[PDB]
Amino acid sequence: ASSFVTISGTQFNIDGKVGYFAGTNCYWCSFLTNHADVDSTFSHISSSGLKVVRVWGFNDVNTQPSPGQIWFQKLSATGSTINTGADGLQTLDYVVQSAEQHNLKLIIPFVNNWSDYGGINAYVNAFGGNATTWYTNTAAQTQYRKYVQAVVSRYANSTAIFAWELGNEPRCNGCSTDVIVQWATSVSQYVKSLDSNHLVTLGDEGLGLSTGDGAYPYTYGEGTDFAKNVQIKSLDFGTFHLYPDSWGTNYTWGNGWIQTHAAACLAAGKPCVFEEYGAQQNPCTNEAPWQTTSLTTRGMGGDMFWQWGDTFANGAQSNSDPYTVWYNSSNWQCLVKNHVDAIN
Ligand SMILES: *[C@@H]1O[C@H](CO)[C@@H](O)[C@H](O)[C@H]1NC(C)=O
Ligand SMILES: *[C@@H]1O[C@H](CO)[C@@H](O)[C@H](O)[C@H]1NC(C)=O
Ligand SMILES: *[C@@H]1O[C@H](CO)[C@@H](O)[C@H](O)[C@H]1NC(C)=O
Ligand SMILES: *[C@H]1O[C@H](CO)[C@@H](O)[C@H](O)[C@H]1NC(C)=O
Repeated sequence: ASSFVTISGTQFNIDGKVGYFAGTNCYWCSFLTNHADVDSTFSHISSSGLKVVRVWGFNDVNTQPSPGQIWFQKLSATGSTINTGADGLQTLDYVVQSAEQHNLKLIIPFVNNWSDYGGINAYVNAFGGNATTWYTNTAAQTQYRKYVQAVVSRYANSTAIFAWELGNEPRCNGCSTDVIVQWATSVSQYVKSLDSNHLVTLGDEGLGLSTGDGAYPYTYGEGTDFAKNVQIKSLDFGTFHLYPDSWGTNYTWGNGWIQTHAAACLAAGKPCVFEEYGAQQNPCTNEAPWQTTSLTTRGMGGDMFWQWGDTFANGAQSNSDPYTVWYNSSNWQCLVKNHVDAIN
């Protein structure tokens, strides 16, 4: 079957099947000029047994790139431009079309907290203020909401969308936690007014939760409160991320991070998705136990590692980083095939 993704009780329902899912992150899948390169990559993800892919819904600039290069939006105080041309949102159309053809679903965020592919910083350059006042800057929010309608209106009736996502890792450093609560309540109400067929989520890392061991990620210095955010009425499920080598914690601490978040999602009546994770050293040894903890914890509906790597018909390879898991490699055997086999 081919249907809209919904919630069934405490779990997800994907094409009529209720139960736990595995997926992957592929930010770079959105910025390909040859659609055959998107299609070969999605053929590999589908034959591996994965069901969901996370891809970027943004590409923000203050000055247009070299002719031929991709850009989705140009931010300016004298009038901004949304690009629906061949070198614009048509490359994101390639990804939604490929998902329909290979039986996959997509999670899509609308802006980045970080400055990669523009982010909040590109809005700051155009409209003034700073990274924490962005949430309440009138001109910046008016343009963000126009960008949300331009993306949602293309795909609101496609069965390939898993969920819309407000941003990639939203933070408000040192702020009251109410700034993000009020912003997210208003923006998620707006997305639901444009599309009643699909689910909606925040995209946060999961910071700020009092049931943990007190390490920095559990404290309240980045403007977020996990229990308060997951109880917002117009959000349908919780998200959280995990990077111990950047956070100053050890690898085994990740199991407790998964368990506390899963319980907070279930106390709010909803599932959680373990949406982005990686270890810089020995990934097969250190990430495999995390995968088993998520599969066997009540309140967890799925997980997606960072990140997929692949190669094309011309012999070139995709964008890569220290966390890349290359298709058909020894780390694909340990973290993709073996995990899919344990789910079914
Ligand atoms: C950003 O702007 C507001 C002032 O309008 C200020 O309260 C806050 O301290 C500033 N942030 C930084 C990092 O300086
Ligand atoms: C598309 O989905 C909307 C709900 O978001 C629905 O009201 C509308 O009828 C659908 N369009 C078609 C052509 O069926
Ligand atoms: C992947 O490996 C299988 C052998 O296990 C092979 O048949 C297939 O052609 C390979 N695909 C790629 C893209 O390397
Ligand atoms: C490290 O972290 C936890 C506390 O955060 C500690 O209880 C555990 O024994 C340690 N794990 C390893 C293997 O270092």
